[PDB]
Amino acid sequence: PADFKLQVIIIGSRGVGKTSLMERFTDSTVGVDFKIKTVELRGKKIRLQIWDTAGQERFNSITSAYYRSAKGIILVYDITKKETFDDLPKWMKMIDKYASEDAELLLVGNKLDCETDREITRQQGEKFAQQITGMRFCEASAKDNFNVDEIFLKLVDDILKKM
Ligand SMILES: Nc1nc2c(ncn2[C@@H]2O[C@H](COP(=O)(O)OP(=O)(O)O)[C@@H](O)[C@H]2O)c(=O)[nH]1
Ligand SMILES: [Ca+2]
Ligand SMILES: [Mg+2]
Repeated sequence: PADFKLQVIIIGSRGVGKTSLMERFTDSTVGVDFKIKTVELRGKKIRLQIWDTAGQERFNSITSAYYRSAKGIILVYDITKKETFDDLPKWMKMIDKYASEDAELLLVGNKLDCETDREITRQQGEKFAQQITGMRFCEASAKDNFNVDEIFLKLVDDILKKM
């Protein structure tokens, strides 16, 4: 049996790869889906519930409920679509309103495989995360399976440390 059950949520604007990231890592209720994954991490069995939320603003009200329960939040943008990076303050406002104060946060620049179409630099993503105390950052590619395990596993590691 599992040592821990944890909920994490994936948020961000539409088309950034939130569903692709969740499905690459793993395999009705309005505005949300979820996958369950049992991970082994530092000898601990963790039953992970990953909520995948709607991206459009009209769904903020529904999805807000799932923020409070989240022990970790993955906020995703698309490195090739600058407006998904420009939306991040809106997502940070959603976090301030609804997340737990103790929620762990991770910023992800997804679509690293599309490096030639890059609109946002790595420094931009790093500097954004750095402004938010405790927020981790990395770039990933759901398509190329780069940093996919790592965004979930690192976030889980951060969560477990702080309990
Ligand atoms: N090239 C590339 N395309 C991606 C990546 N991740 C997602 N996509 C594509 O982006 C589009 C939207 O992704 P989706 O998972 O539905 O985004 P969501 O709205 O955030 O759930 C789809 O065409 C995906 O195949 C990636 O890492 N690289
Ligand atoms: Ca990996
Ligand atoms: Mg989706």
